[PDB]
Amino acid sequence: NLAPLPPHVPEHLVFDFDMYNPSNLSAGVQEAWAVLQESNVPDLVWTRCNGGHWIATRGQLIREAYEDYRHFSSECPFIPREAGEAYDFIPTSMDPPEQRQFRALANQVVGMPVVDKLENRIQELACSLIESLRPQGQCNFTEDYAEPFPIRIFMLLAGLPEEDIPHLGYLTDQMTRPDGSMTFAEAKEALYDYLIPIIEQRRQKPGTDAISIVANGQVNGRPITSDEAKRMCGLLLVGGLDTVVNFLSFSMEFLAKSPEHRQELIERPERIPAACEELLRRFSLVADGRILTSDYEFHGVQLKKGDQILLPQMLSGLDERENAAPMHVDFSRQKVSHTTFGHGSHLCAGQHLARREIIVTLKEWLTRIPDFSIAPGAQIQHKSGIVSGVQALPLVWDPATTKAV
Ligand code: HEM
Ligand SMILES: CC1(C)[C@@H]2CC[C@@]1(C)C(=O)C2
Ligand SMILES: [C-]#N
Ligand SMILES: [K+]
Ligand SMILES: [K+]
Repeated sequence: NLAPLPPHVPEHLVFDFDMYNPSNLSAGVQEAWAVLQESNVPDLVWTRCNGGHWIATRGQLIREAYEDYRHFSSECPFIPREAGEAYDFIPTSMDPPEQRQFRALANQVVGMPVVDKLENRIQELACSLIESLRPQGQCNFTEDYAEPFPIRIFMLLAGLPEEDIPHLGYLTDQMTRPDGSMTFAEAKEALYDYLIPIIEQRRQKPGTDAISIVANGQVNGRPITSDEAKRMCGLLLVGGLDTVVNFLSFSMEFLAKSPEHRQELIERPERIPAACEELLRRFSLVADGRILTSDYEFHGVQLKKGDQILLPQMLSGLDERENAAPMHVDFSRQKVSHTTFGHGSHLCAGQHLARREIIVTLKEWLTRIPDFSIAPGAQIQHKSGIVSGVQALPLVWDPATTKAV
């Protein structure tokens, strides 16, 4: 389904990649995206899919564009254009310096000191979930751990009832991996309609939860408006309900196939933070982008005002120019180069929370369930979009080889 090639785009730069359904998806989603890094593909290409847009395919270009907000604006950061135009989340839809005071507030509610404060609850929940699954000798990891672990931590931090999880999970899915069942705008509005009365309640009677803190925060010497609070809280919900969930599944899928990697971490758990970084590189999963603020020649390519450019965070660390043998998982790489949490002013506000959840998962799962595998004859399917993911991950193990703590 191909949009007519714009007059300014030369034909040798055309490469019709579909970010929502890449042709090589059966090989794994990262593998499917890595077709953009084969020798037949220029550094910067135009796809006619999804309305037509640029794709930067090398880490150097991706990093440069994320730094240059003057030319590459976050005002319209999603493909297709309809989604990007409807996108108004805070701080992501803002460029510097406007994003700054909102980002500071975001750091207050999902940043480091908050992680350090909730760390006991994070540890508690991982141990509880895993111990409950342990005697079963099987699970569907996506529904049984990857979802409830980070999502329940988020709902705890946000002071939201766990019964709202299915609905919010559906809406966030529609924004990052659309079904066709609803436009981005309709999904976004449903999320907003959920938040609107909660924000008003918590402006009236403030709590100490993330929503209360955002809704009662200060911007530019004045109170945050109910609208601004809604737009930021909406982003926090999307940010809290999708990426870590899907990332955990890619990592656990890998570990299920790699006993030697499991033992490295069990025997020398001080290597776990580096392993976290390497898995974040290899199983990177986000791809959003920017819109051109003006005509601009970038690496020899003429970009036009209003052109969209996908700058896949996923691709920087898979670029062989950034990491040798990029598809190999090597916990001992001297430098794990990646932009998995993004780059520039919008570098993920939740990255500390994400890392903690990952490192807790690695340690606590491998302690109790050191030996496990993918269920016999199970076909693991990945999905692709703004955030890529694992559809289902059936795991099996012999309970006799497990340990309670
Ligand atoms: C492995 C897990 C995660 C990954 C890979 C990831 C990735 C990213 C990326 C690539 C961006 C930048 C998007 C852009 O530049 O347009 C971003 C932004 C953001 N993320 Fe995450 N993230 C993760 C976990 C989390 C968590 C747990 C939260 C908690 C709510 C969170 C909240 C946010 C927020 C609020 C922003 C916006 C920052 C800004 O625009 O200034 N993220 N994330
Ligand atoms: C691209 C993102 C990962 C980043 C945080 C959530 C997300 C889906 C956004 O809308 C901005
Ligand atoms: C961020 N998600
Ligand atoms: K390329
Ligand atoms: K917009």
